[PDB]
Amino acid sequence: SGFRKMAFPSGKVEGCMVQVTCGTTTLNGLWLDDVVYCPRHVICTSEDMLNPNYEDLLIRKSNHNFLVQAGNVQLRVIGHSMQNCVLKLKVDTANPKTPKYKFVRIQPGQTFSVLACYNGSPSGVYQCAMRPNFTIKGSFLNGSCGSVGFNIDYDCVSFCYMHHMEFPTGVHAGTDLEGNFYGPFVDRQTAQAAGTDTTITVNVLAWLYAAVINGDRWFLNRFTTTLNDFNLVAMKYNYEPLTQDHVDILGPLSAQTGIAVLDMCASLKELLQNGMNGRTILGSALLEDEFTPFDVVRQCSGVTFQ
Amino acid sequence: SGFRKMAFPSGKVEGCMVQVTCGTTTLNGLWLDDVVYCPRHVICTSEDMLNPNYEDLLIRKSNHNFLVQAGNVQLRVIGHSMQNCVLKLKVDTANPKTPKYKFVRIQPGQTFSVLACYNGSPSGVYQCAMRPNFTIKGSFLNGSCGSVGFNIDYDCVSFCYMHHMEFPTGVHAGTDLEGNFYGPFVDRQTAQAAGTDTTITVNVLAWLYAAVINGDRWFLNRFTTTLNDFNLVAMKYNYEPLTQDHVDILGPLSAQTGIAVLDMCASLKELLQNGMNGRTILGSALLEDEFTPFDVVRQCSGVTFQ
Ligand SMILES: *C(=N)[C@H](C[C@@H]1CCNC1=O)NC(=O)[C@@H]1[C@@H]2[C@H](CN1C(=O)[C@@H](NC(=O)C(F)(F)F)C(C)(C)C)C2(C)C
Ligand SMILES: *C(=N)[C@H](C[C@@H]1CCNC1=O)NC(=O)[C@@H]1[C@@H]2[C@H](CN1C(=O)[C@@H](NC(=O)C(F)(F)F)C(C)(C)C)C2(C)C
Repeated sequence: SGFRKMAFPSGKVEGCMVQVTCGTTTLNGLWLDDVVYCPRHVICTSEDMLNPNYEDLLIRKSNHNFLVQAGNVQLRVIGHSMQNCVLKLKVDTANPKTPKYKFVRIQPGQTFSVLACYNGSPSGVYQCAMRPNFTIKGSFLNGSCGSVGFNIDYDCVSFCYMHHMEFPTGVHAGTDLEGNFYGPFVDRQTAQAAGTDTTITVNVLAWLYAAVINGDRWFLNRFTTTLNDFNLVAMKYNYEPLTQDHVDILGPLSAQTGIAVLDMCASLKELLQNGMNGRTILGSALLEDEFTPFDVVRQCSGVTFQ
Repeated sequence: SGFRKMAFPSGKVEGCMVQVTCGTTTLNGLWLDDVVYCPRHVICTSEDMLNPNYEDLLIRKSNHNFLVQAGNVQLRVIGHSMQNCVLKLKVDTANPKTPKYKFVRIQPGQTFSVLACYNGSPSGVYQCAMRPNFTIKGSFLNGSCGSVGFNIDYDCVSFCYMHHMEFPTGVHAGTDLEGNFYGPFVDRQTAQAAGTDTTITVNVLAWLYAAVINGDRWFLNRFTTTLNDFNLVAMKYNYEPLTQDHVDILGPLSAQTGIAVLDMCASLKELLQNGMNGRTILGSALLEDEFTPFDVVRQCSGVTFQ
């Protein structure tokens, strides 16, 4: 028992990080087979990033202008192209440590692990959620761009995020591995509007199930509710609507604990209307929404990866 | 910016995990050079663990009774010995992925990353603190024993923890890599007394500095205090005494932010006496004590590892 914020093991991704330098700008790249993927603003000077024309800047670059280093070994760049907001550098050497992998675009509310890197070297690993407003609350410093987010399925690494930028309130934004931004953002140093964020209801419910599995059961009440009535109450507290798809995804946790999803919704409704009365759930004094139903299952049932 | 619970990258440790089976009991082992380290209760049946005589049980085992698997490859055991609560299995093959490493015994209040494993395979990574009562609040299921805790310094893995047992309130206990337990515990399935836990004061202060570095500054007051006067107040709230050694360790964060350690102590004192008035610090509604001063520095300054 016990329940912690848990990341995927990072080793398979560690084997793919390199550093990419163009002129005087250095950031991280992801080396898979004979291609290195990295954020396109590696080609910018500081002045360029206030209003860059990326197509124009790349025109004046040739292959040899990109210094790619995998450890102390330089990887010769033999081609390059730009795909939305990422650059793809073809190199003369395939990465022998390339894992089985896919590029996926995750949905809001879904979680992933981030391997935060500087100069091509890993610094740490943490877990994040894609917020409903398509930001993430990460931890990133200068030089972190090209750090990736991922999930693991047995032996397959699903890469879902590459880091590009920080809005001055500690809110982070980036792209999938095809270079398309999550959310209505662009890779330019200028002020930009994000949507109001909301609470990921299905994840809160998953975490309440984790609490029950771990013996923290005080908030369970004797009532049920309808899905409509719960959603009306949750709207007022800036919670996302709970859909039948969400109810179906919660089925394994409901079956394991013997608590109907709508009964847990009745317990959450009381918590929203009355507060926690100074109490904690799984050590937290707030309702936690960055654990998915699968996160709870893989932690509480010990799923491993090859 | 941003501040998250961050683990060390786990790849170097992933390369060292194997599974160890003796009879019908299977758990994890740590394979370094030509030695596999694992908890000694791998030699027990379920009945044995209620009151085991480990020396007696090991007498009747020979090398061939230990099945060690590194992936799908069996490692031939060619010798064995027991060191306190860990077994050491000599194998005929040195692990080619052995990193630079040390075995260290950490002090209470110090943190480490745990790579939770089942059947020799990694499931996830999370960060833990050695509590003042020598327990940890981990997340561990059946088969997790032999999972290790560690810190990383550039390229050197400092192994500090191997997991052995859970007390029925989700409290975990284990040994250093010489098999000596942290705390007054033994590897027997019987009820055992742990000390009252306390709050790690120097870590709370480190986390308040992390808050200031990230722009969360509302709790800073205009007062200072003496070390004596602060410790008198913190005693009442079950906080560990703050020592001059602690004050010295906080120096880098104090210098970076320009807030004297005793001035931060004055701010913490007000928080203890008055509460947070419904407010959060770095997203938390409680004071957090599982970040060390070094944890804050390595996250907020982007220290990497080879
Ligand atoms: C990549 N190495 C960095 C990661 C940043 C650095 C500080 N925290 C992070 O996450 N990415 C950048 O520096 C990008 C990059 C130009 C400027 N930038 C920003 O993140 C800036 N933010 C924005 O411009 C805003 F607000 F629109 F998001 C900055 C003010 C420097 C934090 C480009 C090409 C967007
Ligand atoms: C190693 N694979 C497991 C890890 C346990 C399993 C559940 N959560 C964990 O952390 N270690 C054990 O099963 C050890 C082992 C016998 C029994 N045991 C326990 O952890 C038990 N706890 C205690 O006996 C207590 F309370 F004293 F800590 C159990 C009740 C099964 C949780 C031995 C040899 C101690």
